[PDB]
Amino acid sequence: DSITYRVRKGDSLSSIAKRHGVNIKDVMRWNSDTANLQPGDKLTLFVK
Repeated sequence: DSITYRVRKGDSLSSIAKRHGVNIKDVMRWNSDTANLQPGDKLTLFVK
């Protein structure tokens, strides 16, 4: 399945991964433009 998390202010990419025990690096592995990490944007957490 694909995880979708909305990055809110105070939310960090790596910190968000911790919420699902995932590897945000893998997130940066499938995504090449993480510039969409804005306060209110969703993010792919294919990370396991």
